[PDB]
Amino acid sequence: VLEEYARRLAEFKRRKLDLNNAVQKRDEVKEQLGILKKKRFDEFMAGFN
Repeated sequence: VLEEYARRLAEFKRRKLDLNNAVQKRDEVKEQLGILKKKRFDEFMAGFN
């Protein structure tokens, strides 16, 4: 138990925390692309009207 705690239950736990941070960055860049596309078709619809 202590060996797994000091080897991977803590270090690989930090690795998984960094992976979850990367997951959050994925949602952040997805929202960024969504806002970009939103402004894009907003300007496009304004010009089209």
